[PDB]
Amino acid sequence: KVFGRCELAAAMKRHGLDNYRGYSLGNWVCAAKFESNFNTQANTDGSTDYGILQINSRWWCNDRNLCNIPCSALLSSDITASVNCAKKIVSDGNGMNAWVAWRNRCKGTDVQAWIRGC
Ligand SMILES: [Cl-]
Repeated sequence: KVFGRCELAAAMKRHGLDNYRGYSLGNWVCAAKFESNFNTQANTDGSTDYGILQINSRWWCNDRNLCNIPCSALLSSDITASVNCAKKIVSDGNGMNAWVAWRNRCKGTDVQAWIRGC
Protein backbone atom coordinates (compact mmCIF):
# COMPACT_ATOMS: atom_id res chain seq x y z
CA LYS A 1 0.00 0.00 0.00
CA VAL A 2 1.31 3.36 -1.14
CA PHE A 3 -0.88 5.91 0.69
CA GLY A 4 -1.93 9.41 -0.13
CA ARG A 5 -1.28 12.46 2.00
CA CYS A 6 -4.79 12.86 3.41
CA GLU A 7 -5.38 9.17 3.68
CA LEU A 8 -2.13 8.99 5.67
CA ALA A 9 -2.83 12.12 7.69
CA ALA A 10 -6.16 10.52 8.79
CA ALA A 11 -4.55 7.15 9.71
CA MET A 12 -1.88 8.86 11.84
CA LYS A 13 -4.50 10.97 13.61
CA ARG A 14 -6.42 7.69 14.16
CA HIS A 15 -3.51 5.96 15.87
CA GLY A 16 -3.05 9.05 18.02
CA LEU A 17 0.01 10.85 16.71
CA ASP A 18 -1.47 14.34 16.42
CA ASN A 19 0.55 16.12 19.14
CA TYR A 20 2.27 12.99 20.42
CA ARG A 21 5.28 13.70 22.67
CA GLY A 22 4.80 17.32 21.49
CA TYR A 23 4.83 16.82 17.69
CA SER A 24 1.89 17.95 15.59
CA LEU A 25 0.47 15.79 12.81
CA GLY A 26 2.39 17.54 10.02
CA ASN A 27 5.88 16.55 11.36
CA TRP A 28 4.79 12.91 11.07
CA VAL A 29 3.22 13.32 7.59
CA CYS A 30 6.28 15.26 6.45
CA ALA A 31 8.58 12.43 7.68
CA ALA A 32 6.65 9.66 5.88
CA LYS A 33 6.93 11.69 2.67
CA PHE A 34 10.73 11.92 2.65
CA GLU A 35 11.51 8.59 4.27
CA SER A 36 9.29 6.35 2.10
CA ASN A 37 7.18 8.53 -0.25
CA PHE A 38 4.24 7.01 1.63
CA ASN A 39 5.14 3.38 0.69
CA THR A 40 4.20 0.93 3.41
CA GLN A 41 6.75 -1.67 2.19
CA ALA A 42 10.26 -0.16 1.90
CA ASN A 43 22.87 -1.97 4.42
CA THR A 44 24.90 0.45 4.94
CA ASP A 45 26.01 -0.58 8.45
CA GLY A 46 23.73 -3.19 10.10
CA SER A 47 20.90 -3.69 7.61
CA THR A 48 17.54 -2.52 6.37
CA ASP A 49 15.19 0.32 7.30
CA TYR A 50 11.63 -1.06 7.13
CA GLY A 51 8.33 0.54 6.13
CA ILE A 52 6.78 4.02 5.82
CA LEU A 53 8.75 5.52 8.69
CA GLN A 54 11.72 3.43 7.58
CA ILE A 55 12.53 1.97 10.97
CA ASN A 56 16.13 0.57 11.30
CA SER A 57 16.52 -3.11 12.33
CA ARG A 58 19.91 -2.76 14.14
CA TRP A 59 17.99 -1.41 17.08
CA TRP A 60 14.20 -1.34 16.89
CA CYS A 61 13.23 -4.74 15.37
CA ASN A 62 14.73 -8.29 14.79
CA ASP A 63 15.69 -9.50 11.26
CA ARG A 64 17.56 -7.59 21.47
CA ASN A 65 14.78 -5.76 19.56
CA LEU A 66 13.57 -2.71 21.46
CA CYS A 67 9.97 -2.25 20.21
CA ASN A 68 9.23 -6.00 20.82
CA ILE A 69 7.99 -6.92 17.32
CA PRO A 70 9.33 -8.66 14.19
CA CYS A 71 10.50 -6.54 11.26
CA SER A 72 7.84 -8.14 9.01
CA ALA A 73 5.25 -6.29 11.12
CA LEU A 74 6.61 -3.03 9.57
CA LEU A 75 5.41 -3.99 6.08
CA SER A 76 1.55 -4.48 6.07
CA SER A 77 -0.97 -2.17 4.34
CA ASP A 78 -2.11 -0.74 7.72
CA ILE A 79 0.48 1.34 9.57
CA THR A 80 -0.27 0.14 13.10
CA ALA A 81 2.88 -1.57 14.40
CA SER A 82 5.01 1.07 12.55
CA VAL A 83 3.22 3.79 14.53
CA ASN A 84 3.65 1.91 17.83
CA CYS A 85 7.39 1.53 17.23
CA ALA A 86 7.46 5.25 16.18
CA LYS A 87 5.87 6.00 19.56
CA LYS A 88 8.64 4.23 21.52
CA ILE A 89 11.33 5.73 19.23
CA VAL A 90 10.31 9.33 19.60
CA SER A 91 10.50 8.87 23.43
CA ASP A 92 14.08 7.59 23.60
CA GLY A 93 15.09 11.24 24.34
CA ASN A 94 16.07 12.53 20.87
CA GLY A 95 12.55 13.13 19.62
CA MET A 96 11.95 13.08 15.89
CA ASN A 97 15.70 13.91 15.36
CA ALA A 98 15.98 10.06 15.29
CA TRP A 99 14.73 10.40 11.74
CA VAL A 100 17.48 12.06 9.75
CA ALA A 101 15.14 13.13 6.96
CA TRP A 102 12.97 14.91 9.54
CA ARG A 103 15.96 16.82 10.93
CA ASN A 104 17.18 18.00 7.51
CA ARG A 105 13.90 18.79 5.82
CA CYS A 106 10.92 19.13 8.21
CA LYS A 107 12.40 20.57 11.39
CA GLY A 108 11.64 24.30 11.43
CA THR A 109 9.55 24.51 8.25
CA ASP A 110 5.79 25.09 7.95
CA VAL A 111 4.77 21.50 8.70
CA GLN A 112 1.03 22.26 9.06
CA ALA A 113 1.03 22.77 5.26
CA TRP A 114 1.21 18.93 5.10
CA ILE A 115 -2.25 18.73 6.79
CA ARG A 116 -3.78 21.67 4.81
CA GLY A 117 -5.92 20.70 1.81
CA CYS A 118 -7.19 17.46 3.44
CL1 LIG B 1 11.15 16.45 21.71
